[PDB]
Amino acid sequence: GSEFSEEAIERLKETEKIIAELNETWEEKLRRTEAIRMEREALLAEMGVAMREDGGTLGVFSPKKTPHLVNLNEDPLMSECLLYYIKDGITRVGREDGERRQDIVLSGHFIKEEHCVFRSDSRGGSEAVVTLEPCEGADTYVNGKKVTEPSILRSGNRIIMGKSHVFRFNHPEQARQERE
Amino acid sequence: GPGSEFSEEAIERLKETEKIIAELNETWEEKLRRTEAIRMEREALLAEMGVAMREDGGTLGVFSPKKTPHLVNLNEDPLMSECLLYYIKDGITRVGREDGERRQDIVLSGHFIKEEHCVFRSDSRGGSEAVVTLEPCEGADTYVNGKKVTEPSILRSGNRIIMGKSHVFRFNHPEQARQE
Repeated sequence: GSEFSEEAIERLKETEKIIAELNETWEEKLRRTEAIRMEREALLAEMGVAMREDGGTLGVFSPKKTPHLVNLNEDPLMSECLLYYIKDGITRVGREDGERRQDIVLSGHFIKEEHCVFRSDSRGGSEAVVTLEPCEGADTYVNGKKVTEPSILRSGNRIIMGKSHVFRFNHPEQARQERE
Repeated sequence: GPGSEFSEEAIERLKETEKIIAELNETWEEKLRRTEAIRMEREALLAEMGVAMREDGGTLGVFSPKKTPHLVNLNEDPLMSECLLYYIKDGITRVGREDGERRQDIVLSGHFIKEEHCVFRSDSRGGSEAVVTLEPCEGADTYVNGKKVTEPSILRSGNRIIMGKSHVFRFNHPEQARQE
């Protein structure tokens, strides 16, 4: 076997490359992982927390820049959140099953497996642009009007999903611009 | 011989590299374990603070409390000064304006809020259901369910509290509601 020496040396060379690539994969992991803790540090005091004079946790401000949904349903009994985030990118709304994973899972006889998606885009670098893209078969109402095709949502819009969920869409930075 | 020793020498080096890679995998996963747990501890702090999170990728939004009395803000402006949610816990919670020297816990803007406008009192004995009364300050308009409150009055879940004939909050007591 006159080839053994080259055969061995090649594998080692490959292996030297592999290890530096294996070391990057971890350095990559740890990096996002810390950056999530950069984001999780932020939420702890981002929209913000009121405090009582005796140092009590007192409140929650709604986000000041990022678009959101406030729940309008009357009772506290909500297994749902009082406030949901429309984070930039896509937000998917629907049922628990998990044939395709939802970001906002709701209860209801009239919420479809996939119900509707929010798309959020700041391509400009300026204010985020939020569309409501309703899904086929799914009833969603903005301001009492049935929507069936993607539309730009504005601060104050009222969104009803199925028969059991009603929301105020708020876009603080959009309203900061159009009102000031 | 030497030739045979070199073969022995080189091979041990590969077995030591195999170990070094196992060690590499090992300490990286250990560092990753330690670091991800800080994030998960902040994510645990955030759950206690009432944020909703899925396992992977975290943040979803804010729950209404299911054990604490609290005010939900019904005012619709995206850029308002006040909180979306205020909690009402044991002892006193004060409502008024930020300029007045005495420190207010809950601050209401507008021309019609008095420095000291009203006080919330929650008392709980060993008997761990809060009784929440609202105490008006003199000269300060507070109406509960359309009824002017002119002296300490018990609040019940569902009550509509208006301040300065401008600020609307819904008072929830998720633990009083279960009682019935």
